[PDB]
Amino acid sequence: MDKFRVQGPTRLQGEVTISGAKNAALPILFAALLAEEPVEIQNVPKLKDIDTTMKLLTQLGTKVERXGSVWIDASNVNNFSAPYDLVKTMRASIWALGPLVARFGQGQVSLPGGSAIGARPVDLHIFGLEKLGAEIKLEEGYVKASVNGRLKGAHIVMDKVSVGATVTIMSAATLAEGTTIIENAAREPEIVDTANFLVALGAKISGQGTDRITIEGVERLGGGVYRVLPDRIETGTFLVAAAISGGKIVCRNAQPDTLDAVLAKLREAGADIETGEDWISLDMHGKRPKAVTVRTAPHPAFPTDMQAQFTLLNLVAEGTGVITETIFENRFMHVPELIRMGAHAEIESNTVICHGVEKLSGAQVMATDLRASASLVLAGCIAEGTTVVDRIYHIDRGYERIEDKLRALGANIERVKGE
Amino acid sequence: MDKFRVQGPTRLQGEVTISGAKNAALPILFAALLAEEPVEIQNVPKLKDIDTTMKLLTQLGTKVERXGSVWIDASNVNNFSAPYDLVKTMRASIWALGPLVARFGQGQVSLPGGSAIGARPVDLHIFGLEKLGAEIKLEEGYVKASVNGRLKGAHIVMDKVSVGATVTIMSAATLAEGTTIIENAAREPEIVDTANFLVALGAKISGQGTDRITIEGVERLGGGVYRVLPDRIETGTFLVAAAISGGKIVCRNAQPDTLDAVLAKLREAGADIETGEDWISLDMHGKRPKAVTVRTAPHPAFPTDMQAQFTLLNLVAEGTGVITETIFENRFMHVPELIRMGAHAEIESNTVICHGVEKLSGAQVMATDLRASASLVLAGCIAEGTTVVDRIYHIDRGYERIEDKLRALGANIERVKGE
Amino acid sequence: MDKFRVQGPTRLQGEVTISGAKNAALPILFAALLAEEPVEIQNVPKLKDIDTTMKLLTQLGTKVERXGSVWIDASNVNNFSAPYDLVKTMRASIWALGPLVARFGQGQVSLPGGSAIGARPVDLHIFGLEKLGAEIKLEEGYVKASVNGRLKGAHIVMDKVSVGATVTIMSAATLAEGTTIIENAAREPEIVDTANFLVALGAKISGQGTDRITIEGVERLGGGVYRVLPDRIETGTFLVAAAISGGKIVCRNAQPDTLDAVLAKLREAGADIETGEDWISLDMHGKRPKAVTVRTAPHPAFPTDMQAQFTLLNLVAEGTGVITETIFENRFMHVPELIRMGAHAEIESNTVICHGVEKLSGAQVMATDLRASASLVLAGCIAEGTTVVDRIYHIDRGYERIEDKLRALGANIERVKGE
Amino acid sequence: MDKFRVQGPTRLQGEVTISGAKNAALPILFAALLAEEPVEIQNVPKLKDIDTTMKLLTQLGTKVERXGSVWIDASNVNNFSAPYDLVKTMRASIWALGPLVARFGQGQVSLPGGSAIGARPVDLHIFGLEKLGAEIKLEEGYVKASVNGRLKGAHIVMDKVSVGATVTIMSAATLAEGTTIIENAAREPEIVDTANFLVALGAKISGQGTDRITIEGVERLGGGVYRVLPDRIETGTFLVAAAISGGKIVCRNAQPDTLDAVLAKLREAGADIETGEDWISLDMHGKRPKAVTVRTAPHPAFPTDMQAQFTLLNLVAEGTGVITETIFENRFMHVPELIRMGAHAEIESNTVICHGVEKLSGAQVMATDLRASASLVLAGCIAEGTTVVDRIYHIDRGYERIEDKLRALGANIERVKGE
Ligand SMILES: C=C(O[C@H]1[C@H](O)[C@@H](CO)O[C@H](OP(=O)(O)OP(=O)(O)OC[C@H]2O[C@@H](n3ccc(=O)[nH]c3=O)[C@H](O)[C@@H]2O)[C@@H]1NC(C)=O)C(=O)O
Ligand SMILES: C=C(O[C@H]1[C@H](O)[C@@H](CO)O[C@H](OP(=O)(O)OP(=O)(O)OC[C@H]2O[C@@H](n3ccc(=O)[nH]c3=O)[C@H](O)[C@@H]2O)[C@@H]1NC(C)=O)C(=O)O
Ligand SMILES: C=C(O[C@H]1[C@H](O)[C@@H](CO)O[C@H](OP(=O)(O)OP(=O)(O)OC[C@H]2O[C@@H](n3ccc(=O)[nH]c3=O)[C@H](O)[C@@H]2O)[C@@H]1NC(C)=O)C(=O)O
Ligand SMILES: C=C(O[C@H]1[C@H](O)[C@@H](CO)O[C@H](OP(=O)(O)OP(=O)(O)OC[C@H]2O[C@@H](n3ccc(=O)[nH]c3=O)[C@H](O)[C@@H]2O)[C@@H]1NC(C)=O)C(=O)O
Repeated sequence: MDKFRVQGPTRLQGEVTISGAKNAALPILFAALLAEEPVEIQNVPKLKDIDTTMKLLTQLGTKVERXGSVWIDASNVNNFSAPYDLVKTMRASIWALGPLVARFGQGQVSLPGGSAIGARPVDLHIFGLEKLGAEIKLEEGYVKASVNGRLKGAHIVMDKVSVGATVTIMSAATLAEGTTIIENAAREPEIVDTANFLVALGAKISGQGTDRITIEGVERLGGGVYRVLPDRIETGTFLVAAAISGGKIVCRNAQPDTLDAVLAKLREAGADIETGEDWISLDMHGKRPKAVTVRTAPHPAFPTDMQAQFTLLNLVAEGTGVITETIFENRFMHVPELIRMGAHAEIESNTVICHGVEKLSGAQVMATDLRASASLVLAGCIAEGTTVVDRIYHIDRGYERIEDKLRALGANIERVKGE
Repeated sequence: MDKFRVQGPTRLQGEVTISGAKNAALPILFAALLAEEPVEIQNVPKLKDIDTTMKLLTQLGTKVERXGSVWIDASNVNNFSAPYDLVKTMRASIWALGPLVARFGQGQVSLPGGSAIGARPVDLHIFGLEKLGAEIKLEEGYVKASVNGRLKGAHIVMDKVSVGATVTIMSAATLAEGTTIIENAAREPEIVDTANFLVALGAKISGQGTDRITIEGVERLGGGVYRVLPDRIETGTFLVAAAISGGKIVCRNAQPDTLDAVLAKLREAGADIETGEDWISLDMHGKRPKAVTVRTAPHPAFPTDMQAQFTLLNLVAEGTGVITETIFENRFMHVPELIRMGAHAEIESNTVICHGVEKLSGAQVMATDLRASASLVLAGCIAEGTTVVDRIYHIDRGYERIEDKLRALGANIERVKGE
Repeated sequence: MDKFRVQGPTRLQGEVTISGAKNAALPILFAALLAEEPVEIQNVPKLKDIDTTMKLLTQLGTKVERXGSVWIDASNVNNFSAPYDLVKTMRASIWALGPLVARFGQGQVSLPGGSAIGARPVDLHIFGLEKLGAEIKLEEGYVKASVNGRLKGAHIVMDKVSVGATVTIMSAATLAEGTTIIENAAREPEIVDTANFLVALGAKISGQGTDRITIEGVERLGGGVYRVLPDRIETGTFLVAAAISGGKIVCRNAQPDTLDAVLAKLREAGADIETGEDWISLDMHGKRPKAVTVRTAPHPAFPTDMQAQFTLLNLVAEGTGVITETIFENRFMHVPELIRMGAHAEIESNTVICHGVEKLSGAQVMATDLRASASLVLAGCIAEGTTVVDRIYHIDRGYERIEDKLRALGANIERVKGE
Repeated sequence: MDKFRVQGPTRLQGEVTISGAKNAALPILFAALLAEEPVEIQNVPKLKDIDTTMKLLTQLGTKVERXGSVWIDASNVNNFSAPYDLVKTMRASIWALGPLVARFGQGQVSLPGGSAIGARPVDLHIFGLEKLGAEIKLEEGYVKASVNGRLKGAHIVMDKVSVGATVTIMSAATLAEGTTIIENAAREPEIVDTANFLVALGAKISGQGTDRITIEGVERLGGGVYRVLPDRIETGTFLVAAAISGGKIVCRNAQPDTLDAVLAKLREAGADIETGEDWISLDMHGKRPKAVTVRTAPHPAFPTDMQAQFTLLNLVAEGTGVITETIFENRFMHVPELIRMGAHAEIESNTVICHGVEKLSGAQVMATDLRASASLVLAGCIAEGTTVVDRIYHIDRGYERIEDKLRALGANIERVKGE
């Protein structure tokens, strides 16, 4: 069991080049199951979930290889199932269902169980596919979708704003018979990116980025080349790294308009921010951050994927900060760990009341989930002494060589084994 | 203290002509304060809040008169305060602050207190105005806004989706210097309608209806004519009226695209729905409704203003219905009253678990707020016997002579005094 | 519509003699319906609810008269129903059901509708009576109970801790055949007082004050004399009055052991407290209170009836105070009103985050419920200038001559009309 | 990674002998650190946490050994710290802090991090120890307690009911100077058992079992023998086993009065229950269970440790069952897993709405915590086909060879490896 040994404090400054978005690459890779012709996806980060995805696709009969790009040839998909073994390691596997039933009339994916940050049901994915004409049956833990011929467009109103269900329904609808409308669709940048990818293959989609998406089905989708957009969560993570360590940083290969909420909050924390077409610079001028109030919600509001990072920022900020999480019911696992490092906080239902302290103390902590692990590593960077973050494999799920990029910013970090 | 005597059951059927939206006419009436020339607002419903608004505007030195339209001449606005006496009867008065400070550099409005359905703070309106350059102070219960010269455009990210704050900021921004961007803005049809009204006066606005509104300030706004859009909640209320009484109805002067969530839910309840350019028909074919699941949220999701009405529908429906209110913290006051009529429900935090019964029993109940009073009246129409709904003055706030429109559908309803 | 016009600031100091507990007097007065012989209840406060109760009792055929005591003669009961008109003014009327069905085999009470501070169902009262053998029906909004002969003892486990339901079940059980056991009973001081009252009439009760109450039914209860214990909420209210005005007070005719949580919280706020056998003294030594954290819960935890008062204390205290209400879902109505007076707070689900300020500003505010009204009045006492608390009739429901007692502490208060 | 392969459906019937309470043995074993003379604890179950506890004690310089009993000689404790590597595997280790600082004036325990079912802070333990005079510092993740001389009795009011904090405070108070009073103490049967154990060593404690515990400190505690009470949760687990499989079972070595809430709920589910002095019999007479409503809360209310089990019972019961969890914020992890087996449920905040189905389908599921793992195993016993419960090491924490006991009841179970 790998761990990260961090010695602080250290001001983090310099530059970092943002990788392609984990959450755009994933839905795109699955959307590729719709392509009857070779597809090249560019700027795909090297993450654990990308590997698991390539594995799942290959197991479906797809020809896959990668480097900076991932080349896909799904012309001969001949297997339509995602076994429990793979699904249990990556719930995103659920995104295989829509494309498979939409193009081949069938698909079986193991129903994901519970997740670290919440129950995370997939009822909206199922609801959507059923509205498109698919028949869904659950047997032996497998959601089994089927349709005789082509799915049929339908006007669907979402009971909840869901990034995942939006991707599933929008993706399957591209090969449906007629027009599909997704009312109360997720507006996240990754939805836009996945939509534009599908359109690149020959799909007809409009409204991506708004509350209502309109898809006009076609008989088939071809191939092509598409470059994934910048990872806004990675970008925010590094901006937070500078913001909490009195440093300065410039993020290259970034897309500023995907982060208005985060940037505005960073400015309120006292950060001096400047943005360009493809870059963002943040300078704390050696100042300690000011406490801010945050409420997560669907894009363009403050993103839940930056919540643990801002929880850390408030814990070392001057003043009382309040963090309200409205997306996932169990996403405060980093709090108890930060408390071990000397932080002061109280959890009241889905809100964390933070009382910032001058400095944290190095201690042994445990990563419980992707964003939580990144926060613990950042905490280790600014804490006094040695911090050992156990189970950092979590971090390898959504950050490409975070270790090197942090070191390049002045961090004293070492990856160690010792199970 | 007026009351409503309703005798049932009665299958409600026929037609109704939807009035102009209460929640579009109000923000527009206040936005009119920005007009330097005569303005005519058409299709304005005759509601208690419209009367209070006319008095408030008059008290600001505005010349006001009405019938179907409301004619406004705010060329000579010479007073800039909204007193506690008026604000305490209508919190919407808060909408006078932005236009006043934007056009005259000053404005004072009594800070609204607690509301029946929630604390409903206005911190976001104040925040927005401050971001536009206004200096805000609270003294003696009055929020006093001021700015030296014109307000200045700014990029504002909303910590919460707010219909009211969106109106305040968007309205004030039309006269600000430069460009204003509202990130995570409310998307309600009434926001769209208010934006279009401001545009008709000469304002420059785009993005209304999406989560990002862009306003380019101008030196001043003129006058003109604008017709308020159909009231979607009144429409939904009457559609429910037929849906729960096994009836049929046709709503005239309606705008179907403002009710996708509501219509979708009525179909799930078993309703046969048809829509035209400006009309909506619903036929229950004598059926008892089927229990549905609802979760209120910002437009285009299911609206909180239809929540009590659907709570009623589920309480007389087949099966177990679940209603989750995420907008207001005290909007279940109709439940205890419906329970007095034989309904079976349990409140669990912000969710109501409903167990539909065949028929309700007439009983004496108390209206506590606008939408709940409408639900109790509808309940009276379908319950067995006589139902007396006390304090129906609440209903005259958002419905234009509802007993008449209901009587034309076959309701045995009478307005009595007896304090 | 009476109001309290209060001039501040004024330090509150001196002495106050605590009246009998409103919440002990009420359940005992209803318990008296079980008495076949004359009963005298001493130390009964003069409150609106006592008058409504004496009114309801008289209406049942009981002979009632009062002064310091209330003399009851229920040897004859010629009517067994509590009308809607009365119940609507006092939900506590529900307590007439149990004694009536237990002694006469019949009784009916109008099902209470919604309450200002919550839905407050009475399902547990009904459940308990049904477990004791009563048949319950709901017709025309009335709860109708009946039993052929005597009720029979049962082992009942309460799904939730309820003061009211514990009173109903314990009271009815006294005339039941056999032994009754109430598991997970409320342990409030008033339950202990009502049990001791019943025992004085000849009932056999043990465990009152613990989570399991054992009642041994007897054929009939006689008469007697019983003194109601001191009102702990009135006591806490006056202690807070001193704590938030830098004052020093001595509460006479008090019972310290019923207020451990409150006293401990006041000490944490910086109050110097001393207690005797029947008195409590509190001295703030001119200090501003220190913010505290509070979580309401069943006795002996911090009581929800002191929640609004402590919210006020935190809003004028030094630091960040947190109030969490777990009993009633709508008991923060005082917050929006205090905010009108310059307080700073945010409500997050069932928790209020307070940011204490130096001085409040006098303003026009509205009382919404009993404890809230008392808090607004205290706020007026320490605020700068003139505060007008509308609808103070709410305060006359549970405070005997609060105006006089406050004036005797130095308050500049005046009860004015002017509707 | 061990797993359980279960084959269903198999009716569970027969007998089981209840082991000593896991949650009584643990606090007692730590309380033993106060004993200056040899102690023998009887009826201690063989569980993972007991082993970890013996390791921790041993490492403090304690002489420990076991079989049915555990013999402790803590006369020579020479080390006062519980390392991170031990506490990370068992947060109950926190219970070493109080005894150590109370008897030796010092002690340091690694502050526990996050837990599977919630953040579970220990702020109340620290608060209590500080009130007893201990100085608490946090450094490098270790909570360091110290006091010069002996702790001093104090009147402590818990602003939340905590089993753990109650144990910590009550344990340390036994050696304190003077009288300590714990207001709003936990009333769990294990608190009673731990208090009687301390009393057996020479401590002076009264009130155990009520919301107020009084402890009179003494100079030192001797040795002795004490038998741990029956495990009510294990008992409840096996009673549910029979109740959901239409079986009949008898639990030996049980203590009925510790399960009033659970038995009452089982009867409501249709179970025929009889109890003796030390046994409990439950017969379902081949009937399918009836859906019940549950709300966890401090003893004697329904226990949170039986919540997952009852979630299961409702998922295979007739009707709609509602489970509300008020103790831990993340204890619904079993729901997603049961859903994979064909169950129908929706999670609404802290409530689960269940829609019972006839039969579950065997599938691969994952144990997430102790009670959840037991629930999944039981589900496997009644499900149709093969069920594989991964990570059953969780079950070995609180159940002594559950495999054998279930098999003795007719279950087709087998522990397999295969990582
Ligand atoms: C957790 C991460 O990323 C997450 C990110 O937090 C969320 C929210 O923006 O959207 C993606 O998941 P997701 O698709 O499961 O998110 P959502 O579907 O939007 O879930 C939002 C809310 O809806 C609920 N939900 C979702 C689907 C459904 O059928 N039913 C349902 O009730 C969720 O359980 C939650 O209560 C990202 N993952 C990918 C692979 O695209 C991370 O990388 O750190
Ligand atoms: C209640 C009615 O209508 C309401 C309707 O329910 C709501 C929601 O769609 O939007 C209008 O009020 P509103 O402007 O106060 O609504 P919002 O601002 O959107 O409030 C939404 C949520 O944000 C909160 N909120 C709002 C403003 C602010 O500064 N801060 C804040 O925290 C609210 O208290 C609530 O928790 C309608 N009223 C008018 C006059 O336009 C009705 O007619 O029955
Ligand atoms: C509100 C006041 O006093 C109240 C005090 O707050 C509460 C709590 O201690 O106990 C008395 O009411 P109560 O009898 O209605 O209180 P409870 O029954 O204990 O209610 C507690 C919780 O249980 C719920 N509840 C109660 C009864 C029932 O059948 N079902 C149920 O769900 C409540 O709605 C609430 O969510 C006092 N009133 C009298 C007349 O004795 C006041 O005087 O200011
Ligand atoms: C989880 C198990 O058992 C648990 C059982 O659920 C709970 C509740 O009855 O009481 C014991 O834990 P515990 O001591 O941590 O329980 P509690 O202290 O009572 O916690 C109750 C509530 O108070 C909170 N809490 C507790 C202590 C504190 O200092 N602060 C605090 O906020 C908790 O996080 C929770 O929100 C049992 N464990 C042992 C080893 O005795 C199990 O065996 O499955």
